[PDB]
Amino acid sequence: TVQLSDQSLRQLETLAIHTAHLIQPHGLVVVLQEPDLTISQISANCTGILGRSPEDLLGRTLGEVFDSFLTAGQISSLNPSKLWARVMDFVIFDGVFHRNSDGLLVCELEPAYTSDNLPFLGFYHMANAALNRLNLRDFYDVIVEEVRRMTGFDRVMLYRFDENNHGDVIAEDKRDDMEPYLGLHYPESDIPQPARRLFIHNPIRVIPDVYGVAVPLTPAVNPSTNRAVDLTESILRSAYHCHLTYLKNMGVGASLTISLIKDGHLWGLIACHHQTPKVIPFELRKACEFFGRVVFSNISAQEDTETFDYRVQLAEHEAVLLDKMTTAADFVEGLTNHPDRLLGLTGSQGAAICFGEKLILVGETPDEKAVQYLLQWLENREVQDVFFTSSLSQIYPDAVNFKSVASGLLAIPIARHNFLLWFRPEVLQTVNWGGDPNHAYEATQKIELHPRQSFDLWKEIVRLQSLPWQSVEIQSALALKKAIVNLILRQAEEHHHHHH
Amino acid sequence: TVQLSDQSLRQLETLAIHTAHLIQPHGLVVVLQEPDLTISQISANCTGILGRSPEDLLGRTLGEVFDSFLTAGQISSLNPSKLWARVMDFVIFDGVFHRNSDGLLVCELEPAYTSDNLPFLGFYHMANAALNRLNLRDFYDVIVEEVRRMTGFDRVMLYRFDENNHGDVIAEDKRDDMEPYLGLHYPESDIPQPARRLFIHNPIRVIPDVYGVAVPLTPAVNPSTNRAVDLTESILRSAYHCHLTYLKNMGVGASLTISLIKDGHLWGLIACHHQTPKVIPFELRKACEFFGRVVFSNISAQEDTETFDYRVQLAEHEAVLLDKMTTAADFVEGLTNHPDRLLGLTGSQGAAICFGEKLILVGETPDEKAVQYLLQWLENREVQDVFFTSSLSQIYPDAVNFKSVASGLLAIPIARHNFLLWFRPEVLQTVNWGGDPNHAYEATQKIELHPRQSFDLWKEIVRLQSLPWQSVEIQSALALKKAIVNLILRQAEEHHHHHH
Ligand SMILES: *[C@H](C)[C@H]1/C(=C/c2[nH]c(/C=C3N=C(/C=C4\NC(=O)C(CC)=C4C)C(C)=C\3CCC(=O)O)c(CCC(=O)O)c2C)NC(=O)[C@@H]1C
Ligand SMILES: *[C@H](C)[C@H]1/C(=C/c2[nH]c(/C=C3N=C(/C=C4\NC(=O)C(CC)=C4C)C(C)=C\3CCC(=O)O)c(CCC(=O)O)c2C)NC(=O)[C@@H]1C
Repeated sequence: TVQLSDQSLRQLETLAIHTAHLIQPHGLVVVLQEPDLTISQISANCTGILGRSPEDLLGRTLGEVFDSFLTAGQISSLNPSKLWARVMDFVIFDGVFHRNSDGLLVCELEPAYTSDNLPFLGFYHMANAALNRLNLRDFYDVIVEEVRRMTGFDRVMLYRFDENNHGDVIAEDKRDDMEPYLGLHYPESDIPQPARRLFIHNPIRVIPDVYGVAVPLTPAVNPSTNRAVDLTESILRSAYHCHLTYLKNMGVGASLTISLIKDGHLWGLIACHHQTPKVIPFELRKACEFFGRVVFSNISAQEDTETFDYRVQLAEHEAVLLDKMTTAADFVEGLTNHPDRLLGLTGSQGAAICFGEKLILVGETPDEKAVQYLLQWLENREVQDVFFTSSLSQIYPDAVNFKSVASGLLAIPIARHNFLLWFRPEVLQTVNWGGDPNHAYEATQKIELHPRQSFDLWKEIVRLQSLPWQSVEIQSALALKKAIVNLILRQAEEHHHHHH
Repeated sequence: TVQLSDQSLRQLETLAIHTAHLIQPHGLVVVLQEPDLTISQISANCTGILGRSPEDLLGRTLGEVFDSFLTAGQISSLNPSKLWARVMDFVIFDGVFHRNSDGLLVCELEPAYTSDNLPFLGFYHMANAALNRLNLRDFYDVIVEEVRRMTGFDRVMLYRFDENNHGDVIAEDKRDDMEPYLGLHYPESDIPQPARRLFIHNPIRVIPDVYGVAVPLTPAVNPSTNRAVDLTESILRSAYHCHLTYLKNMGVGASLTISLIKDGHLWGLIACHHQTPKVIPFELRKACEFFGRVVFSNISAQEDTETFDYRVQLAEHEAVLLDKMTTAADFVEGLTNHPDRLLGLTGSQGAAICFGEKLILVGETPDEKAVQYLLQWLENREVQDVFFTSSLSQIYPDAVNFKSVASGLLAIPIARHNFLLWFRPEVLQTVNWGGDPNHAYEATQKIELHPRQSFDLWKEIVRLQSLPWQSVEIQSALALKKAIVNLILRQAEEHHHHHH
């Protein structure tokens, strides 16, 4: 169980979903050798929809298997383009070209339905009206609602990954008869690393039919490159079976997933579900993204500005401390006479200054002997860099007896034996999981992972834990350490004299 | 002259400013072998400031040449750190570590002045107040003013690269006695490609003394890697001499340059100049960037939203056309009865529909025979993709006689012989250059480039040229072509029947 859990986690992080050679059944995939546009490989479903199989096809080229009206960046202008064939029966595709990271042309023919197109005044009309009409919550809700408006989906949500790559549904529009996922929290193993890295490279993933059986590329390997073909940028690649199994027991027949990138990292996803299978054409997908992205630009801007705002809060405290410190006598005197500021510097409720032989406690701290034993623990463990923890109990067992006052500890050293300590109380935090995280998935045994069946609200109460240490707060704490080091250095050179 | 101009341009794009091995004189550079932190190479200026040269130093390690209070991502926590040495004389540095793209540790010791620090309430106090107190112009001016406030610089500007990588000073704060550069336009050769690619990787470049003579790394090559060391991420690397020569005749003794990135491309620069040499410490630099970046996040958001807004303008036109087209008889009938919409679709003043045997002109066009000869020119040149030009004169010489009505031409083909054309009139555009662009630089001859001496306003009048074709307008034009192709395809399958 514990061992099975362990390597099953290691199996998730390493999955090769991109080197899988199976395509969704509704559309055709071909990989083109050139200059010529010869068909080296093709999906097996061509038999059922074209009529000419990997007998008649393969190396007969795109030229005249299809009709229409090795290149380079011209692919962009070709995306999408109408390709059609007559086989007695008239099929019309919208083809989308791309080149792999390996550097070979894949063409993905989706059945085109749009001979007649669009809602009133385009896919954008209503959505733009809402965006202009203007807080972060407003942005969150506009995405999911106006995307659900454009699309016709049973459920549309905004899924935001946290610092541990878990995720939360932070916004949702849905039919009123469906049970809400708003505010549910999900394990990181649901969207494992290989799936997340895909969304840095592939901004859209659509699955019009979950129950559709994936057909294999023939041959499974590329004849030229001597490898499986990388379908990371692939529209028609079939999602890993486990994820399909995951969507089935959640009750989803179709999905559209658009990823949101901040500063080149996966911030989150616009996640769309349908109970029934559904056609989401290319132009619609591309529309939902362009909108999603514009609002996200504004989301990114806001959270950036809120981040800068908190940084200046802590910057005021620092300055007040740096001013009162230098100008007063012992720097320790300056720090202690302004508790409010010392505590605010890192968003904490208590602190301790251990310098030379004097030990000063400020605010809500553990009692002196307790902090003094902690300081010895800090010394015994040879802390040189910078130490913080949101749950001191679980690394310092004795800390359980003052978890009320110091479940959190930020500890910064100032040379040998000297420390600055900030303390934080236990704050009970309730997490609302989408299902029991103790069985986030299940492994059978030859390791075989299977997704969980229930996703019903499962309330956790997190204990023996403070608020988490934000990075701006730790940097602030080091800004003080550096200002203190500045003063020791100022003294040092005040006692230095030149030459003779 | 013309040949000299040509290869001198080719020399600029290929310069290896990053593989130069010369460092600025005020600070020390060392490259550390490890595990050990041995000094493999070091700047020659150590003699003049440490007292121990590449005799006493080299392989004596950072350990005890310096005092303080091969790693990995711990470099971040070490940046910056106080390093000091006593050599009878007490020097105090602020060291900043980084690892190359080649993967080796470079340590850059800047003389530390800040034993006593900061303005009131930190480097941010005033700047944050302005940002919250809230259009793009507002953002532009807040950057340059509040940066000039924080810094004490003689001139601070916002430099924005255009589509051709030329640039414009779009915002500026300066002493009132200095001649303004606001609104001046500069050649792309001033910030050549190698300099631009540097700012994707290195967000800050500071030169506290332009006149300071660069000292060489000894040895010039790294002994382990067998190459010159890549100083792209280097603080203390000396800017290429030509750029220093460029700053001298502009009258700049010191500069600080912070780059602004949108969606992973170089949008622009916060460019700071001082007439006199100036010390800009690390913490100040890092402050100016963090602020600059926060406001830029809001800039990026705004221009993104203005981009989306124009896209919806054109999206309305398209929809109106797609609606009136299909439902009416000949699609050409629908398009022609709504000239306003057809012209607005691509922001143009006239158009022509050439389909089958009928040729319809709309709005301000060249006369029929002229457009008909143009259509033959379009046919004779075998246009298959999509053709546009902001100056039709210079590719179609005869177009000079109707430059008043069609200096600009967007031309989209709909299968064989059929075209959609949009026309745009000559609009006189005046460019205000910072100096005569005809002598943007000068080459002597063994090619030796030298920067220009004058940067005084040089007014250009651009002729025979329309407004430039934006990408949203071209895509819009193709959205119509695709909707027309949809209708031909709809007919095609309306005449198709199944089986027997
Ligand atoms: C299989 C045993 C394990 C597993 C693997 C896995 N997951 C994915 C992909 C996704 N998971 C999500 C998750 C959600 N979307 C939601 O709307 C919600 C809550 C309502 C959740 C939790 C998403 C969005 C994706 C990808 C986007 C998409 O729809 O495709 C993959 C992807 C594989 C691929 O080939 O693309 C894999 C292999 N998931 C599990 O739960 C098991 C632990
Ligand atoms: C030399 C013959 C050619 C040349 C080379 C060159 N330029 C640069 C770097 C920069 N150029 C700019 C330009 C401006 N900054 C401004 O404020 C203004 C107007 C007021 C201009 C035009 C900038 C900002 C930089 C870099 C930033 C910095 O300050 O360092 C390089 C860089 C080399 C390096 O090693 O970093 C080189 C080689 N410039 C010319 O004009 C000649 C054509």
